[PDB]
Amino acid sequence: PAVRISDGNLIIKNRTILTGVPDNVITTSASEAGPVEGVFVGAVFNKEESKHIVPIGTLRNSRFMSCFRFKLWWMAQRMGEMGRDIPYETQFLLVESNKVYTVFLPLIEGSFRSCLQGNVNDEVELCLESGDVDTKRSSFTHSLYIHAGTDPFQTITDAIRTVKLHLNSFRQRHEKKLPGIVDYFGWCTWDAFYQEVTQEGVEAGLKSLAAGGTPPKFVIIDDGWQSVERDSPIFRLTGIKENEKFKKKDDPNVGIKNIVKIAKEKHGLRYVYVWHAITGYWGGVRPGEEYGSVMKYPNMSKGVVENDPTWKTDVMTLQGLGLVSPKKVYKFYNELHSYLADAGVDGVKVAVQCVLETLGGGLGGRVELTRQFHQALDSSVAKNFPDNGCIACMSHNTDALYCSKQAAVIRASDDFYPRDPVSHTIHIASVAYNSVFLGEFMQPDWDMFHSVHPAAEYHASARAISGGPLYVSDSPGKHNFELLRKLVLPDGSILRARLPGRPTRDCLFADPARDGVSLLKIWNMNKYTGVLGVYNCQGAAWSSTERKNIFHQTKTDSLTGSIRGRDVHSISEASTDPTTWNGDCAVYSQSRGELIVMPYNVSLPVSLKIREHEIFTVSPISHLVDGVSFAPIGLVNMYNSGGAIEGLRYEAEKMKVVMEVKGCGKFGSYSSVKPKRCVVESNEIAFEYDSSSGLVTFELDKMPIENKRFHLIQVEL
Ligand SMILES: OC[C@@H]1O[C@@H](O[C@H]2[C@H](O)[C@@H](O)[C@@H](O)[C@H](O)[C@H]2O)[C@H](O)[C@H](O)[C@@H]1O
Repeated sequence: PAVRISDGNLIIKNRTILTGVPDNVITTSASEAGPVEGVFVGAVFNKEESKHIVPIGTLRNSRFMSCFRFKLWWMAQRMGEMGRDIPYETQFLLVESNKVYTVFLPLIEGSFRSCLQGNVNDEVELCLESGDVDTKRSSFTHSLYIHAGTDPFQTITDAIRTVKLHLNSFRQRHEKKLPGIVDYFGWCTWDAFYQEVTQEGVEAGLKSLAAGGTPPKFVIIDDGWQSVERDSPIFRLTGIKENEKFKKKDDPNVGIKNIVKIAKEKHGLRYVYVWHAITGYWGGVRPGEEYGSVMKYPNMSKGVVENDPTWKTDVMTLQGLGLVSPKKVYKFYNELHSYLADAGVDGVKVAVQCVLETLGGGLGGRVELTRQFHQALDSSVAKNFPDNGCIACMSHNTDALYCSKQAAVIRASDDFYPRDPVSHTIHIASVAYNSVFLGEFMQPDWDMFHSVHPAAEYHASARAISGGPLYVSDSPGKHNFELLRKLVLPDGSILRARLPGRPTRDCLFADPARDGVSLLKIWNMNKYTGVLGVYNCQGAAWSSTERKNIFHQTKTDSLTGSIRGRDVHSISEASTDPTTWNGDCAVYSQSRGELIVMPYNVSLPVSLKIREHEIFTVSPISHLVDGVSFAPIGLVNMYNSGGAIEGLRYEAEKMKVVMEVKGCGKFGSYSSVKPKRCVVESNEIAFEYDSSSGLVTFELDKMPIENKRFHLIQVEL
């Protein structure tokens, strides 16, 4: 049977994960299609209610990782061993068995949303809420799904697919179209000007980054462009057009079209995005007949308030939101977005998403109001921004995730806070662990950062390995181009990795923000290399007592951990012959400038102090003949070097390697022997060769000529 409840125990492949499983908990593996390698779990109750806690069982001595909502809008990670350690508002839970990994996915069923939570007795409890007193229920069959496997990343994906086949309300990440912005460098106005952003400031920032040789090809005009008014009072949307700062200096009938033309035609941007809340603005839309806006006041749910008590006295909660009617929500988004699309705007960054869950009172609840708003947002986006131009922001609730049918980019953490020194380590931990779960739905966006900042290289390097959009919110003139050149090429393009950056197998269950012992290792893939980033992000975490992000004591400053080729979980998929491949890798340290050969399973020591990091490119070695091995590295002066290699063919019969490389700069490869000739576009070129390490090195001079996209490279051993 494989996943079953016998006696009062939940049993996974002959290991007891939970005990004391109460009588009223019903399971089922039946489906549409029809048996399933796991178990939908529900419960039946006496009373009809809008809220229910139900013990699923008792969890002891079984290491887990959780993503839990520390604010209404965002998730972060927590590890532990006992049920009591499971935070309120836990939305994804991963359990290990000392070999076997088990995922618990609390789900949406009908009008109800579920999350998990611990209590003092180590019970894992399932909290089912509708977010509206008028919407009540007593039986549930499908509120939690449990699935087990031996690869923890595959286990997660397989459970998500099964949940998709049941709900049909969302698509997996790999099934959605990414917007073009992910392939380019961008700039976001938010940290530069905040709400004081003007059209002259937008131009200033685009101009200054292009001047330094790293021209952005997209821009996010962030919060500050819209027309808003007060009734410290909350602002509400008064119209869908732009405010006075984005009307031309001259002719007020030309609006945001102006900064769009200037960005595109004058400054050579490809895309322009703008920001709006899902509700219009922070305080919604000013009440009116037009969009049916009526004042609503956020309802507090206990889990949220327990972890984020300041949400109780937040401005949106006390002063309320003008909530567009469901009957009119499509009209609202379509008229807003039609205006923008007609002005040359290519997408929207849509924020404040989770409020919807608090406004379902009298309206069907949190799941239904969320489905309705998202259905209409998705229609409006597909219509008006057909490049799928939507970035999800403040959207870490499951209500939204399990109805994510179209949108393909999601902010994966709380904001970048240039001025809060506690935030930087936490940001990196959060973004990695959250991406384990959010990445199954959308491509994670690791947020803007600043190029001139003490933690600049820490953020930048992590963004390079994220697989996400790469953008800064530098103020005009406050740039570090030596840093930016490691991320962005002269035409604005980046070296994006294929997957969401994620923690390695050996970090999934060791909390690198809290355990004072481990470095965080993050992996990702390119076509022909993996990449691995190592971070000491110790010293700071969300506190369960203070309920906010704080510094905490750690015994050392410096920590030692180890790196292995197989830390890059999917590294086989970079090898040109994964059946013959013996598992050995060329490991290039970006910072130290060192190439080392690492045999399958051999560990390499890495030492890092807090806020330090190191990036390694990891290339499977190909064995052409005895004594002639090779592995491509890529653009060695960029963080994700391996991201440059577009094609790779080994012709062992002619002792030759053929590569298609994009970009320009110093190219690097591993070779156990001195090449005979290195050729770039049918022309021999000079190279250097470190005989001791095998590092081959030459210059790719210009960006590819044309339109012709890749440099063709032949390395002749
Ligand atoms: O207006 C700025 C916009 O709001 C941001 O949300 C912030 C908010 O400003 C905070 O201070 C908290 O309320 C919340 O935790 C936090 O994520 C978006 O992430 C995004 O960068 C966007 O530009």
